[PDB]
Formats: sequence, structure tokens, C-alpha cells
Amino acid sequence: WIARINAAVRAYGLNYSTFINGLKKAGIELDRKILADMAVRDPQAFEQVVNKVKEALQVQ
Repeated sequence: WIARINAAVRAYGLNYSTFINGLKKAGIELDRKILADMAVRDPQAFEQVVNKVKEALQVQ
């Protein structure tokens, strides 16, 4: 539950590393292992986490 996170976020432009920082900016300490299930396998809830880190990080 590591490179599945990488594999999920590389669609956007995040390389998991910048996503990682933006998780803390969101204040949601996630994708640590076994969210990464949802990252690939539940793309509905994946898009929610991404949405929160998108405002918190990217578009902030």
C-alpha cells in the first residue's frame, strides 16, 4: 500500500511526494498504507481525498 498510491496520483501530476505534504496541509493524515486500497480500487472515495488535498494543496 505504497506504490499504489503513487500509481493513483500520477494521473494528476502528483508523484505522491507533493501529495504527501498537502495531506498535512489538509490536516488529514492519510495514504499511509491501506487507504491505498481505496486509491485504486474505490475511485469514488479516492476522488474525495484528492478533492480535499486539491484545495488544500494545489489550488490553495
